[PDB]
Amino acid sequence: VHPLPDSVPESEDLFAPPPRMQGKEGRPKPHIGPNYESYVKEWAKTVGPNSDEWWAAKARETLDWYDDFKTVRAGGFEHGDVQWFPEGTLNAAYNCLDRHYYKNPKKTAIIYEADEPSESREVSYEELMQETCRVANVLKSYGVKKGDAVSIYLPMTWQAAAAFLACARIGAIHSAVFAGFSAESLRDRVNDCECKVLITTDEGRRGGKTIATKQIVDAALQQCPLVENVLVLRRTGNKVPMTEGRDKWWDEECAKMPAYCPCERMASEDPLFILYTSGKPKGVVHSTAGYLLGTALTLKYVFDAHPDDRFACMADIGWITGHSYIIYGPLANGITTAVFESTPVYPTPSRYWDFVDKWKATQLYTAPTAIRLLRRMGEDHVKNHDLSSLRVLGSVGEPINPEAWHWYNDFAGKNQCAIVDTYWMTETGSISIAPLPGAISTKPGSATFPFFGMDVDIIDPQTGQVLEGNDVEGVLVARRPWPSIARTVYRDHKRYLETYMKPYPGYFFFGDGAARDYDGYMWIKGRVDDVINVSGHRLSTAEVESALILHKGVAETAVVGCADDLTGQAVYAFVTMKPEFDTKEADLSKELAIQVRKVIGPFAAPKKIYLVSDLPKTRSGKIMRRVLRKIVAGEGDQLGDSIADPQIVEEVKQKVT
Repeated sequence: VHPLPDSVPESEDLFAPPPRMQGKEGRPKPHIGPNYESYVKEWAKTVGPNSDEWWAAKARETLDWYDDFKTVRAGGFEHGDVQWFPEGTLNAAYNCLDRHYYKNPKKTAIIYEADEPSESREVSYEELMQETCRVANVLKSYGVKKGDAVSIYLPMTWQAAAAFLACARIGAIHSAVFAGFSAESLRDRVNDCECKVLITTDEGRRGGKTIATKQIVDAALQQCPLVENVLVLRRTGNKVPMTEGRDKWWDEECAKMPAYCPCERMASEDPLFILYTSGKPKGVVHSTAGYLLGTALTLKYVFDAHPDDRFACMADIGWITGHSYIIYGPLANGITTAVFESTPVYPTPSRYWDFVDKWKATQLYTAPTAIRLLRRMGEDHVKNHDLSSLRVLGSVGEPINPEAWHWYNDFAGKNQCAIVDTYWMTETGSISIAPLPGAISTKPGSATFPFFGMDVDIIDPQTGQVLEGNDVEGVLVARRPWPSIARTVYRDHKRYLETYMKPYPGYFFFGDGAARDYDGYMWIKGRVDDVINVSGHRLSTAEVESALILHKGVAETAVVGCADDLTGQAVYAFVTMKPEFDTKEADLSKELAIQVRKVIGPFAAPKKIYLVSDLPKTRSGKIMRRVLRKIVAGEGDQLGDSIADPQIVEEVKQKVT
């Protein structure tokens, strides 16, 4: 097991857990706290030679079992025979519904925030359980048996959770297809899993717009010879084509069925679901006990969930984030979870914050792209909200840039929430690296430290060897299986082994580069700068960038730091001009430096300043500051990469050279 830091010393780059995460002002005392060493003390129990005791206790405390397990773990990466709690039997729907309904039937399971705010409402655990049971009985009437695949093409209405959990209740293997997918993408996933049954809607609604799901379904199913039954949810009631025999209305089928259904006794390692990635699509297969446990534990510790919290994950159930942090994680824990059907700016950019104040959301889990869009829309939509019910603000998707991080921290959090950067993928099942909000001091853009059960290291790809120490960079690997790791790729285990297990034998290969900084913090896809120290002057990329943007001809700018034998660190700037601008190029690099000095002072000049045609960006619009930083460090050849306009990196490489 790779040792973590003994301690993390204080510094002006660390954001210590704020009062709401200290059990102050009436907030729940955090599960893990109050400092780095408290996280390490508990985490050390979850990896290494004595961790079976911790995992056996956590599994028996977190989940209800029909049969106890005897063995904690077995198997490994080499052959893809990972086993957790193998002799145990349980049911995911029993753990997400039944046991809570028996304790408090009227507790809210789902906050359904409809596309039109006026149509939003609460769904009790009882109501959710009854709809799940009805749908499960409908599936059984179709002949769906334990182990059969069932495709789900559903938009973000609360019944999506019933659809998922009905498959789980009877031991079917649900395969959720994102409701924005085209007919060809839907077709390819429905064929590959060989399901005979599809659950979908007549239409979806999102951002005041209609998604024509049934129209798309009909197109795909023309090339899907095995699908015999389609269960159609009446989300909008508008006229849509229905195929006699094949297609049946959700409401009419469920009305024939009783509102209870027994739970199938599933082995820990029976498959729970297939989820296709977005070569050809691969069905990542997750089993039951270990996946369910990982999501329940991660939701509890990474977001410091307590029994009455109201968790708002603004993702989609078609992706692993929705599987894990809308449905399975929070319902396993018996709390309230949000199914959010709209966009961040429908009807207005105030939508997230009205939501948070209406339901008193205690945690929010969103994507940097939504944060960037709300920043673009301005402070008026957010600054006069209350938002104090929030304790933790989480980030998921691409690694976040400091500018979105600070906007999140300042405006959504009002500098009173812990910001939880999370790193994981469909194949890890649950969050792999993230701060525990009550214990870890944060750095903008950094995932910090591995979660319980995660033993990660950094490998030099040019040598294959583990890199020891802090301030190292390479590719991220995991030394041992964890309970929620994916067990195979559906009917293509060879692809599972070659992709994840072959490149670094003995390790799980995430596919991402990472850096471990001098404090031991993890930096997925590279370190990103926030405050840079040029000759004892603490300047932020934000300060420098907004000084540059004052030049009336400047369109976009991104600033990075790098070591410097004169000023300790130095500031390198990349600037793009607006097209209304014609002015020799060197007389511009001299004109912007003077402009930065006029605003910030003589020692705030960037050491170098590169005029480029555009900034390197991903398809989401995110500026690739981490790449710009590596290029300045001299690692343009050690970059990697699948994004927007690869000529720009070569352009940027040519200008810095």
